[PDB]
Amino acid sequence: HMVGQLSRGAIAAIMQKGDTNIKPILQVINIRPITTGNSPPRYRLLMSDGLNTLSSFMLATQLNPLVEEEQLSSNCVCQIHRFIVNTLKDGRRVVILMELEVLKSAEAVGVKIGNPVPYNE
Ligand SMILES: CC(=O)N(Cc1ccc(-c2ccc(C(=O)O)o2)cc1)Cc1ccc(-c2cc(C(=O)O)nn2-c2ccc(Cl)c(Cl)c2)cc1
Repeated sequence: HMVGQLSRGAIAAIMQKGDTNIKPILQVINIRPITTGNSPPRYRLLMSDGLNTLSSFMLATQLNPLVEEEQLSSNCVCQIHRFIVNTLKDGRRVVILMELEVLKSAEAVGVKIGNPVPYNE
């Protein structure tokens, strides 16, 4: 029952209720660098809770080594221990991941879990 490994409903919680105390378990679907220029890279993540995906996650720069040393990569399952929500001038919310754990490596999971659908706002 693989979707049982993920915090189904956590993305709605974060976006609808603004719940910041949960420590949800999410799957990384994709990771991409953003254009930064003369400052450290920043990574944007498409994450799943098993029900929804959400594309507006960003990694705190302190966690960059996780991506660069390939421990945090597509398909891995993570627990988020600390995150902040920030809102852009245009109204979009960005979820900044400040502390997380990898609970299962990409290589140990191997696939996108379930069939999550994009969260709409
Ligand atoms: C002002 C603000 O709210 N920003 C977030 C933000 C807040 C806080 C910390 C923060 C706090 C602590 C730390 C840390 O420790 O690192 O970081 C980070 C980001 C700045 C910002 C915003 C947009 C981008 C960007 C660019 C590119 C690109 O090129 O393609 N795309 N985006 C982008 C566009 C839309 C979304 Cl929904 C997302 Cl997730 C990213 C980029 C930046």
